[PDB]
Amino acid sequence: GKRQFVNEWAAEIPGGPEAASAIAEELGYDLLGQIGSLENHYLFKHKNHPARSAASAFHITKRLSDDDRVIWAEQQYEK
Ligand code: NA
Ligand code: NA
Ligand code: NA
Repeated sequence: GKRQFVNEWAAEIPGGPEAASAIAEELGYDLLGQIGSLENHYLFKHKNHPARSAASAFHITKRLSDDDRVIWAEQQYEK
């Protein structure tokens, strides 16, 4: 069938793991850890957005991507 989005975001943060934790705190996420195919790819879990929704939360992605420490960000679909 079709998949819903989860309240988790992947992001590329070249500044590294300390920056990842600082970004999470500032923008309202828990850091989940490292993912992806590159070293400085991190997964975040938003502290307030619903765990599961059909909504594509483009506005949260834009806030994350708009931080200059974050060069790329992507809301994740559920598995
Ligand atoms: Na929901
Ligand atoms: Na950015
Ligand atoms: Na994106």
